[PDB]
Amino acid sequence: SPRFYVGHSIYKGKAALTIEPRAPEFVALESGAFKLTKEGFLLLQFAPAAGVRQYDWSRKQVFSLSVTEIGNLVSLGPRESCEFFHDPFKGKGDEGKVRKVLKVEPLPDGSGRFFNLSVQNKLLNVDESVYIPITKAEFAVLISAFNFVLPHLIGWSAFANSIKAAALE
Amino acid sequence: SPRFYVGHSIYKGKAALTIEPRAPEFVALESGAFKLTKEGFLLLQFAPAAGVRQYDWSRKQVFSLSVTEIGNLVSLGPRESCEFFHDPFKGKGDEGKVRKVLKVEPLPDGSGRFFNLSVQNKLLNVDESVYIPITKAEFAVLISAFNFVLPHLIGWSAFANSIKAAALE
Amino acid sequence: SPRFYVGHSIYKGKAALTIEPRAPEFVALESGAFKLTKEGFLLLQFAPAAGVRQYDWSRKQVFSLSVTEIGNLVSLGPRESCEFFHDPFKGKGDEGKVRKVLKVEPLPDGSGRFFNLSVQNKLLNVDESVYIPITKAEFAVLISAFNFVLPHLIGWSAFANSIKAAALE
Amino acid sequence: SPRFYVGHSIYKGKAALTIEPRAPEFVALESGAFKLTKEGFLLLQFAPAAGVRQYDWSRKQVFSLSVTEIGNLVSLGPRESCEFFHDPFKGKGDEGKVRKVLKVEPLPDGSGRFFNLSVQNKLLNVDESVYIPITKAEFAVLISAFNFVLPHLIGWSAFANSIKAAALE
Repeated sequence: SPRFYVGHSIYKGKAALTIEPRAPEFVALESGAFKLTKEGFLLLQFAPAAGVRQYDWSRKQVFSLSVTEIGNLVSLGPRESCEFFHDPFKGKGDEGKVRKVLKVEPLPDGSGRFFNLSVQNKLLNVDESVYIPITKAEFAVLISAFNFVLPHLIGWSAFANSIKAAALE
Repeated sequence: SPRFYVGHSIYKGKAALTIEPRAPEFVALESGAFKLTKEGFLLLQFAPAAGVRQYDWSRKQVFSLSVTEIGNLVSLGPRESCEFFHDPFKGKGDEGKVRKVLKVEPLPDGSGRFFNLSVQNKLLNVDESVYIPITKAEFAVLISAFNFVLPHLIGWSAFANSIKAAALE
Repeated sequence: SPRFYVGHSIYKGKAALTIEPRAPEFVALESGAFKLTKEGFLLLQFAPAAGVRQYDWSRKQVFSLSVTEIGNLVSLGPRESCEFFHDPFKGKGDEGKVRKVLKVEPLPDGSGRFFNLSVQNKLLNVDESVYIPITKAEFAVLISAFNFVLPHLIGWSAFANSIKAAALE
Repeated sequence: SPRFYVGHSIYKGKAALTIEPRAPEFVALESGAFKLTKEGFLLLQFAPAAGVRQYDWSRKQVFSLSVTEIGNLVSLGPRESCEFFHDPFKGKGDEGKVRKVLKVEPLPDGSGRFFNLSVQNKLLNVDESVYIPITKAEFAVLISAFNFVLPHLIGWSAFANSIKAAALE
């Protein structure tokens, strides 16, 4: 059960993006079965360029892509955009004070996708926005990886790789 | 061989849907080999809304989606519908008294799919029908999960993950 | 390393088809590494109907679908057909005496595929031909299963599931 | 942790191509976690025909296909080409002296793809170029295998097959 850091990164002129999977959460039932209590998701980290081959991760902005949001990305038409809005303090007394918006847009010549994360603190009059262009080839890698990971994020791999053993017992 | 509860759920205004995979069944042969005697399937559970963030699972209706039916869903055209009819007491002396019909339809503006389960007891003059709208993004998650699970439901994962070991022995 | 019989079957009015995967073959090298010496394939068995819910497997005809042939099937256009020709005694002194031809054709109304296996013994003036219609939904199940199995048939799953362990050692 | 040689080969009249996966590289951290330090890739080896059913592997040329390049291949449109340029001695004092170019083109009648590797040593006035035609069916096998392997090359399979165990511990 060793930890594996396997972020997938895209490095561009003005920004970098790293994408890391996060496992679903389970709880143990009295019977000893486990129940999925939280879906997995993907953590996106965006950082602005800060120097030659260097990005300022101290100023990174993050966004947690849910299973449904991954579904949006893997089904985008060639001229379709999607936009996701998250309040990181929903529930908590800081609700409504910060909005994170991830937008994904087609590049105007068909050559790929434009990702934008904007993190907006209205009371503080600050919008921190990071853009990164993603080629069609890079986006295809994401589609493949996203389709791969979805069954794991919803816990179905746990079901899948359990068939071979349970069938014997 | 611990049990894993990993239902995938979609919660909407008037209804909820949870989808749970079910493993194929095997029997042990004299030689010690195992033979697949029943394909796996997906169990769909639909429940009508019953209160704030609450659904009446005591009034749930269920439908067992076969491998072939999953195949229908993963191959639907954008304007195509499919409809499945099941008699839950086929064979048994209650045959013909109850019909369950699952219909899947395109939403009229291209924004996703409409699922409907209708469970009809004619002798009792009752039709219990639950509808739930599924966005294009949510349906894409299902397509990915369904394509993932199909090889497991037909027992081919058992073949797949056996290659690495048998090859040695 | 127990044996698993996991044929996937399609049963129709006049014929049945069962499809069984077969593993690649390896040899052990002096160093202890293994080398893939034969790709895996799929074994198709066709049988004509012989009675109520019964097929005459004693008169079955078989065809071994190679990796490349699977590739043809998973890339067929909607109006495209493919046809494969095999001599089961190529090399052997019976070469040229028996031809097996598998043809896969679109159904004229878009509703699926028509599979035909014809096994022809010219010296004996016999053509034994079995046809089976496959719905779009059933064909979609095959496409999913075929795309799943291809990496296993070429031995890449062996590479894939070895990463997690070798990385530690 | 036995080594597996599982190159996938295509043998044609004038040339052969073999494609072998290569695992990502990890390093062990003090905590005992592992960190991915180099993505996996695919090694392509091209050899010109040298005799009946024989190819001159002593004159082979090789090209390392990155994850992003695999992404290009799996997203090619039917009339689209892609071309990759590599300097094998980038950094090293031999930088700029040798260029390897892999080009992938549609065949003019829609029947598949033309792969070309050209390895050019300008100071030596030599261009060694190997071409191999790939049918639509053979290319489909590659697309399936490439989509399969991508999540392993980026280390996400390591994440995937770790969920089942970590969840318990």
